[PDB]
Amino acid sequence: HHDITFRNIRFRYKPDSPVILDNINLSIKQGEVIGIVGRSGSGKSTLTKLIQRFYIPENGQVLIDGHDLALADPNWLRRQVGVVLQDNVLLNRSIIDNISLANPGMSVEKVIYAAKLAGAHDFISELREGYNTIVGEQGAGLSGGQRQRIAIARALVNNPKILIFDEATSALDYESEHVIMRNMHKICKGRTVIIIAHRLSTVKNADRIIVMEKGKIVEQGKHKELLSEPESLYSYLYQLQSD
Repeated sequence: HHDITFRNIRFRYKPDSPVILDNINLSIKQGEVIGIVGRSGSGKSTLTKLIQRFYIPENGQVLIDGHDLALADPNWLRRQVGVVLQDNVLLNRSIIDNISLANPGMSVEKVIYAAKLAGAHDFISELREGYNTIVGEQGAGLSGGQRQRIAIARALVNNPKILIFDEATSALDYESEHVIMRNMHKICKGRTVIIIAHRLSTVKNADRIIVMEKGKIVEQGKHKELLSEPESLYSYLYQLQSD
């Protein structure tokens, strides 16, 4: 049973504009953890935008659970997917308000549980003002890696069946990165997960890696299989990022 299916997807952003996704066919099993890699501008984030029906393909179908998103209730869709956003923790509002920024009146218990999964609860709990701390530089002045764990907590708070990690746009501090990687199996448990990976190493242990180039899936498989394919783009990108 595939939680996410693309059939012959063709997409461009505007009537005259270039084709960004070209005959995308992909079927992701429930619970699979998938890494998506490739050069800048290869269409990685575009693929994830279509999962959320932020844009509509000119050809082909996106299905979640066998449900064509053309027909699906948009409120149902918003509830199926949690996205770990970059640069979206609002400095002028509380930690709890940043985590619950979808159903304001939702329980402190649900917030704390998401924060526990995300590896944020412990540091929030040692702040003078706790969850009521104003995130920003005058309030508690959290680090980028602390804000990122808050961003994970937000994505998780409504228990999404699909979790998408947007591509990292900043390097995280050691302790945050360590806590997140130590907690990934807990974060991902029971969910279908898509990680758009800036650094290939991030997704080495994903179930499958999808390699995009110029709007096409050119390669796909486990890390070791992709390295075994002669002259693979994956091997080339790995080589480029190597010490």
